[PDB]
Amino acid sequence: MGHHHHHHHHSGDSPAVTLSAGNYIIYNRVLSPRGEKLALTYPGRQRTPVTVSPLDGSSEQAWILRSYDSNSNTWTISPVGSPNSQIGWGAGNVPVVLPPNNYVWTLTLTSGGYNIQDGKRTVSWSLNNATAGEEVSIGADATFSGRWVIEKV
Ligand SMILES: CO[C@@H]1O[C@H](CO)[C@@H](O[C@@H]2O[C@H](CO)[C@@H](O)[C@H](O)[C@H]2NC(C)=O)[C@H](O[C@@H]2O[C@@H](C)[C@@H](O)[C@@H](O)[C@@H]2O)[C@H]1NC(C)=O
Repeated sequence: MGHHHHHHHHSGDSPAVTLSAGNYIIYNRVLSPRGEKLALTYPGRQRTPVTVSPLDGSSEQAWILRSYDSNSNTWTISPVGSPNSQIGWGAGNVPVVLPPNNYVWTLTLTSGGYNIQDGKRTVSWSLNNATAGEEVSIGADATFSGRWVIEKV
């Protein structure tokens, strides 16, 4: 393991970011048929499934990330417009928004993207039509409907 500056590089062969305590946006690695990003969006109330839609940077499309552990790479996630609650799991194979207790999620970086999984790695966050207005889902991973990208705001 190593690097150099006259016969090697990093800025064109490997990622250049990492997660930290702050405000972020989360969108699918496959965009949408609209020719634009497909990002997590607040469903308009509490105790409902998370939804996915186009992105403009609005208070219902932007989120926060906060650490919970380091031995398990687990964090908590909340919308910037309703941080009095956070993303949780309705036990019905879909994510929901609910007041805080101890609900957490696992994040992973790769050579050209991000991933989002449960605390036991048995499942991953995914979609079924990869289009706006769809409710987010949880199940086995998928090459073009179960991978993500994350950016700081
Ligand atoms: C007190 O510890 C926390 O307890 C809650 C339930 O009150 C756990 O959330 C539940 O986890 C079940 C699987 O372990 C799952 O079937 C159920 O849907 C889920 N309920 C809710 C409302 O999310 C917490 O479990 C962690 O967070 C969830 C979201 C998931 O990622 C799970 O894999 C994690 O272990 C649990 N929190 C902690 C920090 O242990």
